Amino acid sequence: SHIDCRMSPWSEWSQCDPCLRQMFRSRSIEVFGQFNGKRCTDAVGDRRQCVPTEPCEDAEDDCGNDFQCSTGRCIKMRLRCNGDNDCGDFSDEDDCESEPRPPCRDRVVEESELARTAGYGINILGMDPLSTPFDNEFYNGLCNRDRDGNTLTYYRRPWNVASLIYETKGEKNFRTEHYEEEKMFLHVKGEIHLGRFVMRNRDVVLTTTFVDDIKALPTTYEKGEYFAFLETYGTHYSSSGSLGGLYELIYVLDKASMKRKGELKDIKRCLGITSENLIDDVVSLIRGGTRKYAFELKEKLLRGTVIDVTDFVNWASSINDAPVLISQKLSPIYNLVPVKMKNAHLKKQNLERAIEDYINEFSVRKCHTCQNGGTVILMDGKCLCACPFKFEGIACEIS
Amino acid sequence: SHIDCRMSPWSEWSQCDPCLRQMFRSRSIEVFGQFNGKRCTDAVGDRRQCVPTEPCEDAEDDCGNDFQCSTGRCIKMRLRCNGDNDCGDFSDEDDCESEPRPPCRDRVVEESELARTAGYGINILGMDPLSTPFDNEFYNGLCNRDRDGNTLTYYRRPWNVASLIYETKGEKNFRTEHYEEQIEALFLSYSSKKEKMFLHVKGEIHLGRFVMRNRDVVLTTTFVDDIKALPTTYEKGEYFAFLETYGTHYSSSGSLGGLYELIYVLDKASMKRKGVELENLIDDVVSLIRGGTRKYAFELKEKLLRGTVIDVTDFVNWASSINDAPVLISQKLSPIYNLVPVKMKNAHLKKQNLERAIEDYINEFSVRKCHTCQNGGTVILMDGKCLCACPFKFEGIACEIS
Amino acid sequence: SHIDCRMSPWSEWSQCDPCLRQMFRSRSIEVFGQFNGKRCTDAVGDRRQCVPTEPCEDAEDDCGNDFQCSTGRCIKMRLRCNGDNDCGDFSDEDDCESEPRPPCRDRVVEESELARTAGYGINILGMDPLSTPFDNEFYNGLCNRDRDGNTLTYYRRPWNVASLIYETKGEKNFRTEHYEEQIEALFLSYSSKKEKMFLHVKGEIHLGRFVMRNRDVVLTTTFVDDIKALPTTYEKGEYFAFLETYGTHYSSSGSLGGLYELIYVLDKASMKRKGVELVNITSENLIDDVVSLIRGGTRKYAFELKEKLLRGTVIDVTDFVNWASSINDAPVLISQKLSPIYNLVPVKMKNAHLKKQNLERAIEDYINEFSVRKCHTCQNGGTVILMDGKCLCACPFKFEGIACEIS
Ligand SMILES: *[C@@H]1O[C@H](CO)[C@@H](O[C@@H]2O[C@H](CO)[C@@H](O)[C@H](O)[C@@H]2NC(C)=O)[C@H](O)[C@H]1NC(C)=O
Ligand SMILES: *[C@@H]1O[C@H](CO)[C@@H](O[C@@H]2O[C@H](CO)[C@@H](O)[C@H](O)[C@H]2NC(C)=O)[C@H](O)[C@H]1NC(C)=O
Repeated sequence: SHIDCRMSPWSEWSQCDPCLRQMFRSRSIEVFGQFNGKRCTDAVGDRRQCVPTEPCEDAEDDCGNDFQCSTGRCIKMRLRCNGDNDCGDFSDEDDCESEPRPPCRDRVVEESELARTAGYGINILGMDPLSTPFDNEFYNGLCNRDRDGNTLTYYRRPWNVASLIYETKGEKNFRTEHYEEEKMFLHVKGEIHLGRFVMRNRDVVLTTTFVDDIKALPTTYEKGEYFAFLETYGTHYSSSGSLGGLYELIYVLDKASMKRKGELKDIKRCLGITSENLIDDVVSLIRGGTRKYAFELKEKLLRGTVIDVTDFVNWASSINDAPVLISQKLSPIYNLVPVKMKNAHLKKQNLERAIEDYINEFSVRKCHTCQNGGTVILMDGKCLCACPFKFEGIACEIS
Repeated sequence: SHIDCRMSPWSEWSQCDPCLRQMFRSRSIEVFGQFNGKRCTDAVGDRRQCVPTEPCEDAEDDCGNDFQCSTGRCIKMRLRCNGDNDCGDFSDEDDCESEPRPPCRDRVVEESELARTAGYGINILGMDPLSTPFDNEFYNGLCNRDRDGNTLTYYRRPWNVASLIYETKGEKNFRTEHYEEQIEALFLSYSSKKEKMFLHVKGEIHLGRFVMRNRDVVLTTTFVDDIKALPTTYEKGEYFAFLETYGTHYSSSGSLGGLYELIYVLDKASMKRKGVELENLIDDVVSLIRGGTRKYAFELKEKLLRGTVIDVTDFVNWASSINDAPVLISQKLSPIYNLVPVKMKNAHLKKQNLERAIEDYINEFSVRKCHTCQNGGTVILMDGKCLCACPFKFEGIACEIS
Repeated sequence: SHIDCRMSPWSEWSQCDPCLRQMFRSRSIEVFGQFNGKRCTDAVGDRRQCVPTEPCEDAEDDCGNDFQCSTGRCIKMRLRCNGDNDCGDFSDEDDCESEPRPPCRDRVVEESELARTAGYGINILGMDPLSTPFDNEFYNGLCNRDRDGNTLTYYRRPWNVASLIYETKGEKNFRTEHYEEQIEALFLSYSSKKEKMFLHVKGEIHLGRFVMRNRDVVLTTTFVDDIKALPTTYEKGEYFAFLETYGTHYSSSGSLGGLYELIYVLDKASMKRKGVELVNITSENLIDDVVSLIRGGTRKYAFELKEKLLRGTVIDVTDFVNWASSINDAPVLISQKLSPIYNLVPVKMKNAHLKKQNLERAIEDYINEFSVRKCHTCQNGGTVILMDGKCLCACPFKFEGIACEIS
């Protein structure tokens, strides 16, 4: 049967760490859950506030030659009269003596909907409550810019974006492969690429929240607190990626079932069925584009219309409204630790430890194998099995 | 099992290099892991803040006979009050009290987006195009111009662009091959039926061709500042970070345009044999379109995935929109290190190190150090892991089965 | 195996060029990287800053009684005060404040774009046209008006272009060939059906020829400056970069025009084959291959015609005329007479002859150094092609692969 959560008490309770004023704790989680059994919900480490064991050492260094930005994110003093909110709170612009001289002194340029989102954090297991640690609204007082050819609108390239390239690149693929001696496969893939981005490797400007949480992390391997940070910002960020939207469909039969369910010439005529049912529940995936267009696309195609070229074009236009990531290269978020931060490298190593422990703990091997065979899966808080090869039950108990 | 990725140890720390106030370590990627081995997402470089051993030998230097802007670029005095932005800045222009004589002296002339974006940086891995290292708003106080041609409008050619012709070409190739064979006959007897058709359609539009000046080039202030920040001692991770920020090459010339292609292939067979001694089907269709605006490109993508003969109006609409959204349909690569300016501190040493960094980057991300495909499929170095693909029935994460 | 490309060792460093503050190295391309080896993208030459070992022998010269502009060009005094910009940045005209006299007395004259672009630079490697090295905005104080001919608009012929004649020509050339056979017959026996068709169509339009002036020719300031900024010693990479930015030749004459072309070929064969050794075979193969090309003219008409051309559709002459008329707006250099770019290196310049010779030699080495000759042979005698930094061959038959290694 399903297995309920199994847990341990906190195995440790720390000293009242000097700058933190907390007695942190560590516990363990023994079994999240299995076969849809009751997930665990407790934190893998508690903590307690406490009067600190010693005076805090932060003694924070002022910006000095840099502008004394209200949030402490020191900036080139020239950026006080930026007119550009290089400080976190316009205190640059407010401390300018009403001497506006914005970047793109004469030119007209906008801010990209996408570049604000560029440099997505990613939990390799999930997704992050704050999409980016990058503050993609810094410009260092430049106005590098790219043109959307679809509108001739210029957008500023925010300083963390080392490259931005809008590019129409449509791809579509349709494949069928079928043997009997017996199998059938049908595949459809549709990629609407929209643009490349690349993130700067150096001098990145982060959100004040992120550097505050880096100050909140101790130089100790505060494993549970490091995990709490990591779930705030993911295991990696994306340093390059392709944005836009995609859809994907497959239809798969036995070769004998293909000939009965079939005429392949009618299937092609639907590409370029009304008497059949089993053609209806094809696999379908849509990502990006405004949900209305994806819904009506599904409602037509699952009812087995021919391919509505106009609905596909309308969804592609909707991708301009609701773009999504198509592919990325990831880099671990510890690379974002500012090199001048106190104990920066130590915190970076403790982050690498946290990452490795994250992988080690949430590997599916924490749960049992299925009661007969097939695939074991981990859902968040509980494992399960799936066995589509004519097996059944929450553990594939039946075949 | 598959083999997960693996990495070397870290190097020792470098010395604490002056001015940059850091020490560094290096860590080669031993294996990416074929067979869907666990990815190596992790950084090859490490760096730590350090108090330097000795005073900073300043990277900054004087510009005597040249106006030193607020950006670090020093320009000939003739370019002050030139009316053009010659520094990525207006420190050359905001000072100006009088006689802002523009070098295009009372003639109408536009910017060209072809010129502004010309010279794209390129990562040789995947040929991914990148922002141009050149500053294409600098005109050296000249007024070289040519016509956009299809419209009778002149645009000003930026100093970094030595040529930019606007030749209209249209090309289109259409090829079809079809084969059917039947053979009938140890004593051996045959019944076999084979059917193959190959249909290949590709068409090209050329918008123009640029060529880059390569001596006296003027580069973005960010790019030269990043070269200043680059360490002299070949800290490989920092050089790889630079190469990924800017790519390893720039297009020193290329054609802008737009492209589309369509392939249809079918093989169908019924093979049998008997003898005396003492069905499979594959179809695939792929349509690719590059450049032009979304609407027309994707409408053609639909109308080309259909076998319907396209309306020439749609083709011409896409062709026109290619002027709005061209693609670098071809380029000639030049190594990015040639853009490293002479007359800069350790510039030649940095060039040496950049060449070594490009070598190591190509090697360190070589698929060559991934295990073979089982059935000889094309081995793919994806992000941090290796795999292979096979066209034949042999299939799976290494084509292990069939 | 693939064969990774290979390069020479660096040459020795040159001496420091006393005026150029620089020293240089050369590096031959030993092997291009056949069979999709490593690409040899690395630079053929390298240069290093040097504090010079001796004083510069200055590159400036005294033009004497000639006006010496803000740019290095020197011009005869009468060209001052022309109203025409006879030098860089009107410096010949900013030298003038009173009694301006345009040689186009009492009239306005159009600037011809075809004259402005005439004298295209050319690189022999793909015959790509580069920009004209000529300064076609120099009239030398003349007002030679010519008609556009396709239009009555009169334009002032610039001094460099000795002739621009709208010697209009139009051509259409058409050929079709059709061949068909049916043949019916240890030993081998076969019966066959065979059909061959070829169709070839090209049309040319000529808008006119330019002839560049043999003598007294005035060049752009950047061109002459780039000849000044040249090592005087032979320095493979520095002259190669010059030829790469200007081309090894210029059109001393050329015809502007437009061109379209359509090729259609069909080959169809049917074979039946039976063999006996001291088998029965049936085969059908069809090959159908169509290519359509248009060059010049405005995109709208060029592409509309080219699509209507590619289809079996009969072209309405009105659209063909609209394209041929738009060729007046966007011509293409359909032909040229090539002169070596070093013939533009002006006599009466410091080391002029030596730089001529050095460019001659650099062009020699450039032809040689990027010669496909040193690629490996094709395995099936297909055409070896030098790509950017890698070399291969292609073959049209069933023998196929990156070197046609299989069939
Ligand atoms: C040699 O092979 C021929 C095919 O490869 C074969 O022709 C076939 O004959 C069938 C009747 O026996 C007929 O139904 C089928 O259409 C077919 N025809 C063609 C054009 O392929 C010949 O009969 C065979 N020769 C002998 C002597 O058996
Ligand atoms: C030359 O071009 C004209 C214009 O396209 C063609 O004129 C057509 O002539 C046919 C009869 O030959 C008529 O049926 C059409 O109505 C005409 N069209 C127009 C617009 O007038 C003419 O046919 C062409 N001739 C040749 C030999 O190609």
